[PDB]
Amino acid sequence: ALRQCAIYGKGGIGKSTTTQNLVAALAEAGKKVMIVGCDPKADSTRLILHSKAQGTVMEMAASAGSVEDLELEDVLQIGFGGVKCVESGGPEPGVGCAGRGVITAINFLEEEGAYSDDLDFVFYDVLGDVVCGGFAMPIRENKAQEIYIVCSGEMMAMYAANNIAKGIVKYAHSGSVRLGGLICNSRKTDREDELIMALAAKIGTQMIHFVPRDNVVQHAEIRRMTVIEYDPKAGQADEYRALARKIVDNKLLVIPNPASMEELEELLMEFGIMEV
Amino acid sequence: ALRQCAIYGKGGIGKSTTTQNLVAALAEAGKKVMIVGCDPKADSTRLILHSKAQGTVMEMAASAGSVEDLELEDVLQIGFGGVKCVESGGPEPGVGCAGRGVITAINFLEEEGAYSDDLDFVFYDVLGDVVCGGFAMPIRENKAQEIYIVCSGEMMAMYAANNIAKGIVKYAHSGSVRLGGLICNSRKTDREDELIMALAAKIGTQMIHFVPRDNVVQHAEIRMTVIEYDPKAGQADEYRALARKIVDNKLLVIPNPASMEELEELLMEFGIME
Ligand SMILES: Nc1ncnc2c1ncn2[C@@H]1O[C@H](COP(=O)(O)OP(=O)(O)O)[C@@H](O)[C@H]1O
Ligand SMILES: Nc1ncnc2c1ncn2[C@@H]1O[C@H](COP(=O)(O)OP(=O)(O)O)[C@@H](O)[C@H]1O
Ligand code: SF4
Ligand SMILES: [Mg+2]
Ligand SMILES: [Mg+2]
Repeated sequence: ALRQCAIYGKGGIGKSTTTQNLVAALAEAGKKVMIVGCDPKADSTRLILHSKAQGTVMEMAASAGSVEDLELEDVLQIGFGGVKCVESGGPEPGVGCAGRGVITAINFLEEEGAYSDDLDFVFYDVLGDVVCGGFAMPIRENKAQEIYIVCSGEMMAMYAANNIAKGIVKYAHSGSVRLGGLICNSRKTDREDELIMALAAKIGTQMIHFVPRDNVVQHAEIRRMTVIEYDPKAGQADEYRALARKIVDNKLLVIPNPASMEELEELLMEFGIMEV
Repeated sequence: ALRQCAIYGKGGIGKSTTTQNLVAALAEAGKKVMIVGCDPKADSTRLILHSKAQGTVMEMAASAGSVEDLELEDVLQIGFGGVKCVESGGPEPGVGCAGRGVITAINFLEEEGAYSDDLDFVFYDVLGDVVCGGFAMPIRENKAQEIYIVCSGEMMAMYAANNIAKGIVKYAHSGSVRLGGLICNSRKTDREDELIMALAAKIGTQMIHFVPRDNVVQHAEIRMTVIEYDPKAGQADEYRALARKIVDNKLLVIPNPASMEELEELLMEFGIME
């Protein structure tokens, strides 16, 4: 019954906002969820916890002088709707591999039995600008069976989405990691929904949901909360509830067929975003 | 006499568009300069060479089966104003280290003595979303002495800029790597220039130049630089102004990175409601 998911996409695309909000809607519906932050920015749990930034696995390990000396209560926190929160963290910029905290955190959580019997979902919020090291680990090491990619009608967001799809293809034989769909997080661009639906069709997936751009998100976040908590009656709260419901009901889990750079350019040219 | 510089920033911020134009202005002023593309997107030399994509060091090494069997001739290309072009490349997504092409490329260029006697400048165009592996090598291994950052008024662009600064601090005692300044690449946001000038002041650097958002860039790219397409355009003078400012630069500091709270404080002060 436990379903392990990962939310990938380029930086600033809306992974943390989307994940925390959809998870808050899952908790609201009685689902037991854990969010594991896998982005060195380390603010993937702040809307669930109402914190400035949660102490990461790496910070606690460095403070303690060992990962082995740590216990679950050093790294795991319960927030809104009983959602469990862990933040991997990463080394300081310029030092080691930026994704090494992801490997450390996931192995620690497994060893400590953080993946309890009552848990219905686990969501990894993963940096997607590069798909290597610890960032590729949820895919490569079969940790997240359902991948959802947050993207937009921008080339860099589509390129990043297509690269994550390549990673899934590479490890398709190794486990049961599959692409569940694309989540279009609106940038208020004309034909954006059509472009992402076409990109989804081209690579053998679906655009599971279109998330509109809404200022209520900024209003909730400035108060360190999800829209679900800040204004449960807001239109945007229903958008996150619909996304959460569609992920729960999703049965389309595929080995994608990534597009070439020429094909990505062809799509953007067709939907007006690019010149010939 | 050779000065080695590096241009950092988040993906899609404009790194490749800025670099190929400031270097073009250096070449037209008689400077001998080489661009080493350190981004897996591998379209960092695309415009100066007037190509769709230059054959990367990784592709050529993979094609040859070894770096030892690789030649300088089929990795280095001369484009506009005699500018030398090298594209590092990277492995396939999900595989190895995304920055591996950078280590391979820089070590190959050194061994082949691509850093010739006549060369005045070397500009590394580095991916800045992560500061590790090959992307941190020009800083960590003292390859580029002058660092510069293309950013915008967006949180993720400023956050990226601040981490590059942290990387410079970490290796300040290991070599002579320093921060030269910030380059604001306009997203047509009100008070965006003030925000980047403030971020620069906060971390002990300068906003060396403000690059406006211009459609002439798209007109040139549809596959050459602005200085090649329309040297008389207003935008061509913008990059010329930047080039003058990097040679005339001596403000190369050990930065004082801001906290996340300080980055938020800056955005809250200048940033405007959508
Ligand atoms: N649907 C949305 N409507 C409005 N603002 C949004 C929406 N989704 C994300 N944002 C905003 O976009 C910015 C970046 O989002 P974030 O979730 O932190 O991205 P990521 O985790 O992918 O780096 C934040 O300022 C956030 O408030
Ligand atoms: N000053 C500018 N004016 C207009 N378009 C620009 C400007 N700078 C960059 N661009 C555009 O922004 C996009 C991304 O820029 P690029 O240099 O490829 O980014 P990066 O190398 O940082 O990923 C391209 O479509 C490019 O044409
Ligand atoms: S594998 Fe990825 S995250 Fe790790 S050092 Fe290389 S580029 Fe950085
Ligand atoms: Mg995030
Ligand atoms: Mg580039």
